[PDB]
Amino acid sequence: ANDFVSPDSIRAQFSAAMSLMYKQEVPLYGTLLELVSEINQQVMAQQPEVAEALRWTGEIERLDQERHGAIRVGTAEELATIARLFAVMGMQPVGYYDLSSAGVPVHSTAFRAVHEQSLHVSPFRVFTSLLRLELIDNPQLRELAQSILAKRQIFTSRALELIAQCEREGGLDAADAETFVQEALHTFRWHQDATVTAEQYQQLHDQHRLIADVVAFKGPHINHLTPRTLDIDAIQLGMPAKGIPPKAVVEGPPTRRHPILLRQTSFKALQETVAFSHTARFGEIEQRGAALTPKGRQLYDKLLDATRVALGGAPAEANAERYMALLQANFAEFPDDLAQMREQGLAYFRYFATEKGLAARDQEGRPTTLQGLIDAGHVHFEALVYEDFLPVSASNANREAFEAALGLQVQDELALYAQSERRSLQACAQALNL
Ligand code: NI
Repeated sequence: ANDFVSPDSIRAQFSAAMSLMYKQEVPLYGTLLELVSEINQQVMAQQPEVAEALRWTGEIERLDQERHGAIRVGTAEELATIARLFAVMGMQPVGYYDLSSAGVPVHSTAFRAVHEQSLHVSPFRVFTSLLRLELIDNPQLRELAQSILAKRQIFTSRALELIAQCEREGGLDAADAETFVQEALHTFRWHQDATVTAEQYQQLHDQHRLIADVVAFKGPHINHLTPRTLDIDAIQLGMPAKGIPPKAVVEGPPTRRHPILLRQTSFKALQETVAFSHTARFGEIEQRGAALTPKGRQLYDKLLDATRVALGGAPAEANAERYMALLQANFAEFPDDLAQMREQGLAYFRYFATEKGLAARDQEGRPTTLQGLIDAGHVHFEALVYEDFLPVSASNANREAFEAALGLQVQDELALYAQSERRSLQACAQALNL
């Protein structure tokens, strides 16, 4: 057909280049990566069921490089153009996260690949927030922010050319893809020289730290780059030793044998200077578990809400031991047995033909049902890994405004997970001659 490289390959290259750039900017991220590699190796050696799970699903091959980035943009035009940038790399907008409820003036989506085979090549995602200026109730401050943002140009001209070329021609060859990665990366580099005076920076920063982080800098620098660990409890035990003491409160469900959604915590990664005069860069670590169905999401939200009620306040470091204890107690009601998670329809799964099943594929007399094939060892299942982010604690005007700015509708992650599960069952049926 042509000599264009796969968008998935460009995404893997971009993720790797972002990681190297960020490590140069933020040395403690490199320290974290060394700790993640050690923890993940220990889990695989000590927990054969985890090793097997990751082999069945192919995640063992993607795990070591698996990351997400987080960025913030300031204008609708920036969001729409960044969607085009990410589309070069096979990344589509999935989900919608509105923090206007929680008092933070942003709403967001995550750009990611959508199909398990693409995700296998690279599961890189970029959580992308758009600052909302209407929620600023000091008119002169809103005007200042709008004027500063209006005239900045966060994309290099060469990046924009290669985005347009990709769209018109249907892809990029290896040399143009390499140029694209380098040009795109410039958008996300740290720049110490602010675009505002110290006075302006002060007024923006007291309105909300996030407003200054967006408006005062030349572009959308990396807010964090998060590697994936197989055991966030283990990494937390190793992180004080390395000078990145994390928040004791871990976001997400408590420890489980069969994790759900994700768990995450944060740490201070670097004190930076801003020139017109200091600002912190924070890091993050995450552990990714099973994607939940609508039913599972409803149960999750209910138990998390009950934990917060029992806490009597806001989860903070001062109450961390008590919070974590209440979280475990309340989440006892979420089944922690994979068979029940499947039978009760709480999580999405992938199904695989086993060696035993394949060897029996020409037999009559085999079990006539999916459960019967599982029971006889012909089909094996594992949870489908969650690719998205924790929901905002909980009509459509905000999502509609976001989608108008984005230039398309966000994809429904639950529909995408259902499709992954279905494709696995179809592939298993073909492999087993059913
Ligand atoms: Ni994050």
